[PDB]
Amino acid sequence: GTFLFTSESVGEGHPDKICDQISDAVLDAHLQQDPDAKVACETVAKTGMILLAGEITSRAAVDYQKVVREAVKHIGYDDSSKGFDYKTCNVLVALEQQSPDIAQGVHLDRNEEDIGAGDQGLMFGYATDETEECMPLTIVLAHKLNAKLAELRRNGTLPWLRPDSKTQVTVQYMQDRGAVLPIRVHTIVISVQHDEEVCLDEMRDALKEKVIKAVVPAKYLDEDTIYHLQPSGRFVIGGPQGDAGLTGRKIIVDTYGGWGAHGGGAFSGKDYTKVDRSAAYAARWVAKSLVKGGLCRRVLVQVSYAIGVSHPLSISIFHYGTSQKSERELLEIVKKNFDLRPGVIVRDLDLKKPIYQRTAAYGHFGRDSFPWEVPKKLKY
Amino acid sequence: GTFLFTSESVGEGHPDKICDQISDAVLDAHLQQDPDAKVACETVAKTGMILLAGEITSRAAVDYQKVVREAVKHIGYDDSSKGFDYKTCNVLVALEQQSPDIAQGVHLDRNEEDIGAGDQGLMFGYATDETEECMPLTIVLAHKLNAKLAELRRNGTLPWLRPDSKTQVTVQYMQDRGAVLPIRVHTIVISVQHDEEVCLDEMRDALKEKVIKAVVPAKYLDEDTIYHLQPSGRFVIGGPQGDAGLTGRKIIVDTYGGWGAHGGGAFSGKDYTKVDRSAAYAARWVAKSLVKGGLCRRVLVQVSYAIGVSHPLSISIFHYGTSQKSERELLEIVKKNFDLRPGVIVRDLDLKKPIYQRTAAYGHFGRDSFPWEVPKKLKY
Ligand SMILES: C[S@@+](CC[C@H](N)C(=O)[O-])C[C@H]1O[C@@H](n2cnc3c(N)ncnc32)[C@H](O)[C@@H]1O
Ligand SMILES: C[S@@+](CC[C@H](N)C(=O)[O-])C[C@H]1O[C@@H](n2cnc3c(N)ncnc32)[C@H](O)[C@@H]1O
Ligand SMILES: Cc1cc(=O)n2nc(-c3ccccc3)c(-c3ccccc3)c2[nH]1
Ligand SMILES: Cc1cc(=O)n2nc(-c3ccccc3)c(-c3ccccc3)c2[nH]1
Ligand SMILES: [Cl-]
Ligand SMILES: [Cl-]
Repeated sequence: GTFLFTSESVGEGHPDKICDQISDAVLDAHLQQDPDAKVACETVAKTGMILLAGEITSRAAVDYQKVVREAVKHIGYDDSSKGFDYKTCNVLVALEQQSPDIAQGVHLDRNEEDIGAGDQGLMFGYATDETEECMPLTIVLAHKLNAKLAELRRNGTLPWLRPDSKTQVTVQYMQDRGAVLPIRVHTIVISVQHDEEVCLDEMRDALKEKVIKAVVPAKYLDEDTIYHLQPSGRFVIGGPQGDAGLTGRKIIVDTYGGWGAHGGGAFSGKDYTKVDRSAAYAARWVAKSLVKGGLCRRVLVQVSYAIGVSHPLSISIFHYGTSQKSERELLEIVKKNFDLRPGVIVRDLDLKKPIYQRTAAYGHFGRDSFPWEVPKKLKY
Repeated sequence: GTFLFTSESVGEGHPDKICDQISDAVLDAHLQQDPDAKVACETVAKTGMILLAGEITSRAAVDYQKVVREAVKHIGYDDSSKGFDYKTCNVLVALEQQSPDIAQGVHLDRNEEDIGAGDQGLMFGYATDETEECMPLTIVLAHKLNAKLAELRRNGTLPWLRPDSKTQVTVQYMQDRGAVLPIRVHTIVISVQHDEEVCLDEMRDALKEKVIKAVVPAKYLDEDTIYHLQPSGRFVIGGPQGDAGLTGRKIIVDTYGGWGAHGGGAFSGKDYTKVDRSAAYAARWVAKSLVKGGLCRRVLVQVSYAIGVSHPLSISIFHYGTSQKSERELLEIVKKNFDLRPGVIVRDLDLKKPIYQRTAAYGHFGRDSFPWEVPKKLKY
């Protein structure tokens, strides 16, 4: 009755994640001056280059050079020896206004609560009682391994570390009436960019003793656990120099690590009218509210929209057999307790607030008591 | 016992899809000259611009200007009046060699069958008996609606159409012992870029009569079906001018439309050593082989890899309760019948062949009898 499941995460200096963080730094900079900014900011990263491309209509006056370079500085790319330097990279901007055709169909001359969805699309929310924060253990552990690397880099105890990292965790689970119960960690992968002087053995020993053991409870690690630590053997070239980055290329890291489902939309760089983000956050909030409210142990919520239409076109609930109530009954509870129009989600989840850069590494869910992580008390 | 499920698709001129097609045109151009080319080609599109960014190590001599412009011509963006013109757009190139650190850890001095995975990651394959091609009806219909638009554009019967389109289909399903049975179409969305002269009523009438009715069987359409046709009211600005495009931003359209699961990796622009593509294709092949072999009605397969390691780190099977055999037994059948090392997948699925641009619109799965769509006869 057991099975394996694998999830991955990446660090703050992973090139795709750099782009997500820059896109959300730009969004936050606009929102600080104009809470109603319309933002659709993609970031592209390659050796020596950050390019911003997309559509922004905003009353803000934003210094893109400063916003980009400060985000890169925070990540830790501050010297040519590391492969990338915020002080001296190229920042290119190809930003236009939002299409007037979109604007007129979505939000122009519309009451805020009745704004249309900014696009069509589908979105999912997921929650699992296997951890207190209602997230899959595989992805929680993967994120925490990347966060530990950044901590040990920033505090100087492993000064050979660089910002670009990836981790991957495979857990053996037991089925339990539709819920899932973690048993043990089967395999861990860690790859992290490093300086030219440190040797493989020093790195592998540190990754096991100072990273894995500082993150993963010993009860999950045993004589059979497989470790792939610096499996490529050499990772000196990294960041955008090693691999181009783009916004919205870590959408599974951003969400549930392969569990649940995904509708395809990226989060970073987008204001609340883009339901790819706001409705996914709302669907997480619904799912977590159902689990924390004791109605389910595990649940998947789908919603979908049409551009220009406020109310979702469809709402669906799948409880994996982990509720006494039928999925039909849960759907009625959701419809009674939640209003998933984007112009209402924005009020419930406070989505004009410039907190987005904080969401753009280590997953958008399961951390920090963001509004979508605070369950709603359900009436039924 | 019924539920709704929604999937979307996009057309050939959708800006993200333009990028996927260009990335795969570049891959094919390299493979035509060098079957062992190492390609990681991202494309970015905005008003007037195609940018190629990434890493290519290849013996080919490729004229990027010609390859990009011919791909855009094929899509149909051939005039400033349409918002984009292959003849006169900017093509910018920021392509470097593959990182030598990656190369040495993945493929340098390695027997081809024993090449390492080109990255870590997780990948899923899915199949459902609800259609002959073993794909979800929601996404099949969504793709076919986009293909119908392109057909009517290219044959001149709706000459106001432009290449950028999106569609979305919501189907009401019945559960059936873990399998799913489509009942009816609940809602259809179509948005398509159009010329300045055609009016909304002419467009909505054509979309219903000449597009939907030519694609969706009447048995699925009834008095309750909801139609959102040109719901934004105006879509003259389109293509990259309306919305930036990037490679790998339609990964759910490329796969299963929200059904099954996704590991996060993009397909387009990548040679066979990038398991994001090859192992997802192999996992589809496994899933479809299990369904066509009569072992399951519906199945999800996960695999995962570490950079530099040939064999998958994990393999998992979930049959939704649609097999008499346990998931454990199915996993043993898979392990006996398939070798999911990338250096073996390449031989089984013929992944050096330059057929990739054909995969880059209308989904990678369920069409055209590609090798991953031809089931393997299973021995057990
Ligand atoms: C392996 S690269 C993707 C393939 C790459 N584009 C190529 O040209 O082969 C994906 C990610 O792996 C990590 N990476 C880069 N160089 C690496 C190395 N030498 N060893 C291990 N991981 C590496 C970085 O996080 C990078 O963003
Ligand atoms: C709605 S746009 C995403 C939001 C956009 N970036 C913005 O600035 O608001 C996403 C896709 O919708 C389609 N689209 C563009 N303009 C549209 C319009 N006026 N009406 C409907 N769909 C449109 C195109 O396929 C485009 O790639
Ligand atoms: C026995 C059993 C009970 C169960 O409820 N589930 N759910 C999922 C699942 C579904 C979608 C996304 C991620 C996980 C799976 C599964 C396990 C291994 C590989 C693939 C899927 C599963 N396997
Ligand atoms: C009753 C029933 C039986 C069943 O086997 N499934 N599977 C899925 C599913 C799981 C992952 C991805 C896509 C679909 C769902 C479902 C339905 C509506 C919304 C969300 C999920 C479902 N609902
Ligand atoms: Cl990556
Ligand atoms: Cl889109």
